[PDB]
Amino acid sequence: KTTLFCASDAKAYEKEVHNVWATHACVPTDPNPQEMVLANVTENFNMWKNDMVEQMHEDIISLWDESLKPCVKLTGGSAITQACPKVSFDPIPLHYCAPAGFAILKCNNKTFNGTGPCRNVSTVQCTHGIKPVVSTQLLLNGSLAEEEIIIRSENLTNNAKTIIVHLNESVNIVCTRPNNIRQAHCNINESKWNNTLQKVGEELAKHFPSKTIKFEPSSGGDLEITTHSFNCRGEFFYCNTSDLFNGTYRNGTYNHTGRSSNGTITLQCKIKQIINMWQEVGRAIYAPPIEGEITCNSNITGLLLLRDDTETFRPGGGDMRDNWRSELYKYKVVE
Ligand SMILES: CNCc1ccc2c(c1)[C@@H](CC[C@H](O)CO)[C@H](CNC(=N)N)[C@H]2NC(=O)C(=O)Nc1ccc(Cl)c(F)c1
Ligand SMILES: *[C@@H]1O[C@H](CO)[C@@H](O)[C@H](O)[C@H]1NC(C)=O
Ligand SMILES: *[C@@H]1O[C@H](CO)[C@@H](O)[C@H](O)[C@H]1NC(C)=O
Ligand SMILES: *[C@@H]1O[C@H](CO)[C@@H](O)[C@H](O)[C@H]1NC(C)=O
Ligand SMILES: *[C@@H]1O[C@H](CO)[C@@H](O)[C@H](O)[C@H]1NC(C)=O
Ligand SMILES: *[C@@H]1O[C@H](CO)[C@@H](O)[C@H](O)[C@H]1NC(C)=O
Ligand SMILES: *[C@@H]1O[C@H](CO)[C@@H](O)[C@H](O)[C@H]1NC(C)=O
Ligand SMILES: *[C@@H]1O[C@H](CO)[C@@H](O)[C@H](O)[C@H]1NC(C)=O
Repeated sequence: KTTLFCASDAKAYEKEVHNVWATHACVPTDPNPQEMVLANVTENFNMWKNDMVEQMHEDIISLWDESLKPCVKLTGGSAITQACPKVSFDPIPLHYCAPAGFAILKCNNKTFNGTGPCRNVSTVQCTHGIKPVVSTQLLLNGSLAEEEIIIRSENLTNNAKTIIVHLNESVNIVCTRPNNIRQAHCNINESKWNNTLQKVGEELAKHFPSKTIKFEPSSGGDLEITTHSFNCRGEFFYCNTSDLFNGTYRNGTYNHTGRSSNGTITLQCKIKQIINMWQEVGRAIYAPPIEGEITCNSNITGLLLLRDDTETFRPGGGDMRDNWRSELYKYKVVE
């Protein structure tokens, strides 16, 4: 309804590009903030129609555009050329804050699905701290649901609308390019994944009860969405998930079809130089990888899925606003 401002706990003395950007663009965070609880008020939210998501998307585009400058950027006809130094890159949490005369309403219902009326509302001045993690297929390093796993979607009947699965227990994913320079791998504990997908299958079953629930790899698209793509320490990883989204939840029970080995699923990854931009329709070319080992140790806290008797779910993503929504769903700007 208005322009918000960001608060961060950044350094003016870290090189780290999120810190640098935040110190120019954000004010410091309040040491202990004010919350007001209003259980009686009961208010409507719609996470799919949230101006905060667009404000954040604008900001993260700015951050990346100042911070991960490509050597060449191809948009439409033009090519744009510039210094592309290797940088230290590790997302930091950002708080979105209502300016004077406005507030931010938090929905406090642990099982709120992001849409409709919420009973226990709070009013606050800033959101919690959200790390702006850009990625596809798997949401990384977010905040978990307190209770159950929530299933969010603008329209679950519309199979074109992205489904956000909000997890209540994180699943570790470790991705490394060890010390072929492009080639890397990720390890996930197959038991832990096995479980998580048991219970996602349960929740999806509640919303589609006659059908049998299948997980299958991403059918088609650019590499950025047919793989789990993400930025680790400045390098763009593209990780094959066909052993991850590969299972059936039949009748109260999940089978995992992808292989594992010693009880780990290992995804093969490539580090790539030509990137299809998430900010706009265009290509970006970056310099070859830094040497050393590049390793990111991340929590999977959510999934982005797309639905095609049986219902079949594929990993999705590509619109980073869905990543922001997964964090901003319980917030609304008012007054
Ligand atoms: C779900 N709706 C379908 C769908 C699907 C894929 C994509 C979109 C929409 C566009 C969304 C644009 C948005 O509206 C911007 O405002 C976006 C266009 N971009 C092009 N080059 N064609 C395109 N997504 C990407 O390319 C992308 O995610 N790449 C990428 C790179 C680096 C990293 Cl690390 C990364 F994790 C991801
Ligand atoms: C979310 O909850 C609302 C009611 O609050 C309901 O109308 C809607 O269908 C639900 N959506 C999902 C995806 O569960
Ligand atoms: C998480 O939610 C699932 C599905 O909603 C539920 O079955 C499970 O008991 C919950 N687990 C934890 C650890 O909270
Ligand atoms: C969402 O689903 C379909 C679109 O396929 C349509 O009936 C309408 O847009 C929505 N329906 C419901 C029940 O919300
Ligand atoms: C989950 O993974 C563990 C470890 O590999 C395995 O022993 C168990 O049977 C699996 N459960 C399934 C596939 O339902
Ligand atoms: C992932 O790996 C499988 C088998 O290794 C292959 O069939 C599939 O095309 C790969 N997907 C991508 C996007 O590389
Ligand atoms: C599941 O994995 C196996 C081997 O890991 C592969 O042969 C199969 O094609 C995968 N399933 C799908 C639907 O791709
Ligand atoms: C997730 O957080 C950990 C700890 O801050 C970090 O090491 C890791 O690189 C993060 N993952 C991504 C993809 O940013």
